[PDB]
Amino acid sequence: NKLRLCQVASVKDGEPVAVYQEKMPALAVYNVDGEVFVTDNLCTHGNAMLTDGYQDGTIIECPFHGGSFDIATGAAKAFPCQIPIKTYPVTIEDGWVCIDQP
Ligand code: FES
Repeated sequence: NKLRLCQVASVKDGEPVAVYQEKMPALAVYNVDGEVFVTDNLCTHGNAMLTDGYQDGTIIECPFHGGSFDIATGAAKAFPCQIPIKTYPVTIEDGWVCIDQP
């Protein structure tokens, strides 16, 4: 069923949270205008973590190359990002950010 990632309270808009859950690839947790989204953290273009880049609303920019993704959709937006980031459907369970065990 569900995997707890981090407390909802820990995720501020503009400051994504790296979560390393033992079943999963590195994960990134975001708050966009008060709502939570979860993506893979490893950039699809290289060896950088998206939680070390720059959130601008629904856009997360990679710390390298100027690449970017849409947090909410997974879309690769700014070049050189081309392969969409994996996203996960999010549930809040008792104050925790959760995703399904996949
Ligand atoms: S490693 Fe993220 S855009 Fe190149």
